[PDB]
Amino acid sequence: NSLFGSVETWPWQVLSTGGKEDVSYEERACEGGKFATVEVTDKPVDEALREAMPKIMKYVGGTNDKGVGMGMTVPVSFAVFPNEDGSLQKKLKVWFRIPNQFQGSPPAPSDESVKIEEREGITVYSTQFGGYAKEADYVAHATQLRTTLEGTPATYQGDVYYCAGYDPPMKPYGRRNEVWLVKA
Ligand code: HEM
Repeated sequence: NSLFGSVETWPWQVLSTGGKEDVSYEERACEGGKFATVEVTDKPVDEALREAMPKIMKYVGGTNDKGVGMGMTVPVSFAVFPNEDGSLQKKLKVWFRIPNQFQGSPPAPSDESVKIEEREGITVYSTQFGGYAKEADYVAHATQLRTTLEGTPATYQGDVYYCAGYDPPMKPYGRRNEVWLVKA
């Protein structure tokens, strides 16, 4: 009897790895399906997660019409929107993917802020870094990734990208954070 055998990995396919220098990247075709999203506006990215994420964790924790736990999917991605100077607007949207055994008919969220949405599969360029991430940290690694991708046939969107986290705020050791640039 495993306590967290319900936590599963986001299913994607590693198409290529690159960089090999100070900045490495992975090209991933990530599967779509149903998602639980929470939109937060007029709040910094650091403070948006502190309001949005507990709504997501309560949902998969039994705050749904069936009143059942659902496990979860790691990493938990959220969308940030950069200005022309690289800084992040006060807008945020969580993109938590429903576990596979609940992709068929996701339980409906009791909190109306949590919206079950559906998205198609996307391809992302991902770079990784450790520690507890802040707004300045996501920006710096997004820029270091854009720089590495410049000079290659890579093509990515510029109005939006995603940030991913693999560990709860409690787990300090060996954390993983990623920045996903959506391919176009
Ligand atoms: C800063 C953002 C986060 C906040 C504020 C947060 C907050 C919480 C809260 C309030 C719960 C309890 C929910 C409930 O059952 O009522 C919880 C549970 C949990 N969180 Fe998070 N969390 C965050 C990010 C993460 C991340 C990134 C992960 C790892 C992917 C994670 C993993 C978990 C797990 C595994 C549970 C256990 C669920 C349960 O025991 O029912 N959390 N979190």
